[PDB]
Amino acid sequence: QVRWKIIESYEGNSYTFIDPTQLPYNEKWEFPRNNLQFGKTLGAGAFGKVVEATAFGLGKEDAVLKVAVKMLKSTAHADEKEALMSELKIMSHLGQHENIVNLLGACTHGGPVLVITEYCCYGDLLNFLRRKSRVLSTLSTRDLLHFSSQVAQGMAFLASKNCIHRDVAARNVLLTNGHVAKIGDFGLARDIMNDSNYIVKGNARLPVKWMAPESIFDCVYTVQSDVWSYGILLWEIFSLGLNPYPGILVNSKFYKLVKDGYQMAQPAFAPKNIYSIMQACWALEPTHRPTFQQICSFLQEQAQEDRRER
Ligand SMILES: C[C@@H]1CN(c2ccc(Nc3ncc4c(=O)c(C(N)=O)cn(-c5ccc6c(c5)CCC6)c4n3)cc2)C[C@H](C)N1
Repeated sequence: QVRWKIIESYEGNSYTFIDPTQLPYNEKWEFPRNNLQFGKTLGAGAFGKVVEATAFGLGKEDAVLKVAVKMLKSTAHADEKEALMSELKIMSHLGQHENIVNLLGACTHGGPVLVITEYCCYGDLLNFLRRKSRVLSTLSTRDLLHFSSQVAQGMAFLASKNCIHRDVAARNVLLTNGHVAKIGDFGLARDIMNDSNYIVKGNARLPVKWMAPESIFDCVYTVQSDVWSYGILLWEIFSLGLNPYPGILVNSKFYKLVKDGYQMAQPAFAPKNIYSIMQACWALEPTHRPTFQQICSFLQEQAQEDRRER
């Protein structure tokens, strides 16, 4: 699966007392549907879509601002409504963080369910990288480090809530004001069917090139498997957005390689220290992978060194 999920953790640092899917919606998020003016469709998958809108009088400051609004398509049935509400329930439970696309409100009465989140004006990180890659201001190591750290903090936050992401990738990072990176559960805005990076596995479509071997082979999904995917994301960032495993098709030979410990070569713009993060993320043994907090800490050191020399 490609949506966010809360898991149970024992004798970990964080404890799951409740499953947010249960104990339904808190009507404190409720926002007047009529105070939404819809704009362009930002993206859409099989069951739902995300559209840009202006919201009037939203929040404590009740400002007028651009927001993103998620909603179902016509093809959506009961199963689809539940999953949307379930996504709403998780975002309301997680709480806020600077590097997550935050819940601003919802319309669950008087019409179709709408979920209102912060609008990220610059779009996805992968496109941004590929555009910067072919310009003639040009990106510097400090920018690439900042993206890396901001995503790492978002993921360290999720990990602290026993929440797994399951689709970490540059296509799934958004850039908002100041080009700050944010992550979120973007499935419904993702046209998975028409993105060839999602490979058909019988009944599912999975981002095979981003997935830890245990996720691919055992269908295991943990914070540690998210750490592997974050390493692939790092490789994307410091290659300025090449497709992972360049040239290498996804077929039985691909699986044997990753199984057997194959790892991508150092990207053009990764310092050796950043490549060492990638390698640590791609440890075959999941418990030998760093935590997101350890990654944050180490990236913090790389940023100060850059700030000292540069
Ligand atoms: C096609 C066009 C899309 N253009 C663009 C896309 C997204 C956003 N801004 C934004 N702001 C908040 C959210 C959410 O809150 C949210 C959610 N909560 O699920 C989901 N998306 C979202 C929408 C579409 C797509 C994705 C994510 C990934 C695949 C395509 C958001 N997008 C701004 C510009 C960038 C341009 C270069 N090319």
